Amino acid sequence: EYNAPSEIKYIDVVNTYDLEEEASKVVPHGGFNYIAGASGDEWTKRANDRAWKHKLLYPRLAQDVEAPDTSTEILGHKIKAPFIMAPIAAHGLAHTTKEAGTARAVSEFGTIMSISAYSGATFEEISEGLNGGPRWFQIYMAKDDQQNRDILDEAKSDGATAIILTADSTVSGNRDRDVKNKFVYPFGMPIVQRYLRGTAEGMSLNNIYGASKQKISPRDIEEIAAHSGLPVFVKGIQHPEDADMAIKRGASGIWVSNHGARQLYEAPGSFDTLPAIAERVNKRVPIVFDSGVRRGEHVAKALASGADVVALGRPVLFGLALGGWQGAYSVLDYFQKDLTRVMQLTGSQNVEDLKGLDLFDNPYGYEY
Amino acid sequence: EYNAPSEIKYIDVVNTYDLEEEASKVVPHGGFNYIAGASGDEWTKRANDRAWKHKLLYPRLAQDVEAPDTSTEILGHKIKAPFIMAPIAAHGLAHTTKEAGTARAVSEFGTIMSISAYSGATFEEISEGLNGGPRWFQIYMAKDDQQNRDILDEAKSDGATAIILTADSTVSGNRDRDVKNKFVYPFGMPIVQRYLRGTAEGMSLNNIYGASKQKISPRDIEEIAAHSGLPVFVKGIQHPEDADMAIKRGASGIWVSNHGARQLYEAPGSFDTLPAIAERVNKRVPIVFDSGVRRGEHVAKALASGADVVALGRPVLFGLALGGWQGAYSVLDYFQKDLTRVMQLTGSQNVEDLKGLDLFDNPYGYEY
Ligand SMILES: Cc1cc2nc3c(=O)[nH]c(=O)nc-3n(C[C@H](O)[C@H](O)[C@H](O)COP(=O)(O)O)c2cc1C
Ligand SMILES: Cc1cc2nc3c(=O)[nH]c(=O)nc-3n(C[C@H](O)[C@H](O)[C@H](O)COP(=O)(O)O)c2cc1C
Repeated sequence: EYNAPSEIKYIDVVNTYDLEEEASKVVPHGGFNYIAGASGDEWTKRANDRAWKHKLLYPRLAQDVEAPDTSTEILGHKIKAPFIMAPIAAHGLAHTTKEAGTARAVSEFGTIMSISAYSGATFEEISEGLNGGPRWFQIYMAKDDQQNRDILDEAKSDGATAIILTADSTVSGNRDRDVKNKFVYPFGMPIVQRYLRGTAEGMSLNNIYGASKQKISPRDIEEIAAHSGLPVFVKGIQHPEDADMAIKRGASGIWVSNHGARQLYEAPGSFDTLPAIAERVNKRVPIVFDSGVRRGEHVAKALASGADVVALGRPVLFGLALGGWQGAYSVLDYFQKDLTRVMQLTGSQNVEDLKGLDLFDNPYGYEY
Repeated sequence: EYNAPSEIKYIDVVNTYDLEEEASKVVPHGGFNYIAGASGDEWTKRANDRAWKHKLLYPRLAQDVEAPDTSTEILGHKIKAPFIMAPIAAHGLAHTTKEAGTARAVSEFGTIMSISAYSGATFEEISEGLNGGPRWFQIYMAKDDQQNRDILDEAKSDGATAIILTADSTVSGNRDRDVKNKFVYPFGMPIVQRYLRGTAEGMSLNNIYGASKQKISPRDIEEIAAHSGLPVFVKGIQHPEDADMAIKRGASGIWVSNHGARQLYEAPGSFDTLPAIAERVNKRVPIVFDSGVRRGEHVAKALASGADVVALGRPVLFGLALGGWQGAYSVLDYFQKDLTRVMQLTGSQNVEDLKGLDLFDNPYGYEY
């Protein structure tokens, strides 16, 4: 019923935008539009991308810099570059090796794998791809407390070193592409099957989101943190008040995100929200930033604006479609090399120097 | 020929402003004006004080807070409240127990003592007051590198766990009170018995800042940062570019200060400089803030604006000025209790919560 790409190969990445059109040629139409699409007419996905032009980098000269070092550390994980893999459902829509292929790319590159609760691969299949590499587990909460305890226990037993509480998808965004394509998952989700009584095959993402917890409160952040004894990130924050609340409720990290514009429509581009959240967090917990990172310049601008790392999403999945783990790896390698150039030209010898950059305010925005 | 007060007692501190007028009816005019005075007509000392009215606290209701905890940690020192003692020369101008008295107050209260290179007490006298309490050593950059090696070794032998490189004093401020009083130190500086070649008493104030390094460079920051084997704070920073330079040169901390307005005249109030510096530092190293902290509200505002801790100066010395005397352990206890009240009224359970406060921008400034 669904013929995902299966080829494994490295790819020469000139830029990540060209990956979308290239992946559209190999991924079945429904699955491709599920990955690529966003809410409404995609104005907020375009805002995620255009937001990068609001704050511009300065080249700096005679900075006494050579061979920049992209390495960093988050929550006692040394990682090769200040980016991690975002939790994304259903990698089998992009490639037959699915989450095992993404996990292999992430572990081979040397950063953190985020596992979606809506993975099409089992923990065992992902663990094989990770080969001991670090992993964080993203929970889409069951309504039943005991199922959450069981899901958290499974993830920590698999070796999770943080929990990502995604709270921005209590209902689906208005994803017009998936509505027009009448898109359903063509395979099961082994980690959350328990609270879908039946199977996730042939279900819409409405009824799967529907089966998850709508009435998430701060108590949920407390209780995940107490049960897991792991640091909890709260993912989907765009308003600084939610960051303050999440920290006061026991979060160990803030994950600034609008879900790649797949949720609330006619909202700001995610990067525009970051400085106000970073100023409110004021160093209390680490910040992960995502939603629209496409270039090394974007990684640099996020760090300059208060993020400790960024999370990568669609570009990595498009690489997986085009080359399996080697194609996904190629995208991670592109971001690392792209950032190294940006570090050299900005006078940045290391990731801490990036955090110290001043940005040029562009009040004209995209058209200039 | 200097009759400092010698009485030891607790004092009922209603506010720290009243401590300045209290003291001078045995408490010598010249030394009082050395402690209290500032550059020019003291407009920038007034600016340090009025800057607190630029950013106002909001009371925050039904915040689920009681028994706030003022404890915090800096460079792995757990301290009772988020304030430390600033490095101040010549405590014997305020009281016969001099730096040993201050050290005993600081150690008994449970925070960090900063030792001025221009202490009138030997390290062994201060050590007796400290009774194993944590201490940081404040240096000036010597022209003679042997003198930099010598004082860094003295620091480490004396159990310092950080070095404070004061940079903002390569020459003296235009301190009109000391000029009009023809003020001379009435005692020696035993710690820096190695620089002044001739006599310490014979050198008034302009010759002592002259015997030290005028030509401080980043390499000075780097060299202290290398010989010390201790974290180095660079003290006197008011411009964000200096904070970025200092960190790139190996500083382990930024100490935002204008030296209590005793140095450059017709400069901003210190608190007005803090947010630009905190934004540029962007979590890379801890920030100590000083110059004008008089109230618990000031400690809260500094933390809300990016400082990890504040340093206290003149109010702790107030064993000296204008009337009948007051300043010590009672002053540290005042600041702790005052901060606890502010925490309760702002909805802050702990020092991290203070770092998340939003402040009201007052564009009308002091006269409102
Ligand atoms: C196909 C797809 C599926 C996603 N599924 C999840 C999910 O299972 N869990 C989650 O927390 N976020 C999910 N997200 C959001 C991502 O974690 C991330 O926020 C987003 O991909 C970032 O935007 P970008 O990829 O355009 O840069 C998904 C995003 C995509 C594109
Ligand atoms: C009497 C006096 C002497 C000082 N001596 C020194 C010094 O030896 N070393 C130094 O780094 N700063 C010195 N300072 C500056 C203090 O460390 C601190 O920045 C200042 O007291 C803070 O301002 P405030 O006390 O008005 O709040 C001195 C300040 C005063 C009032």
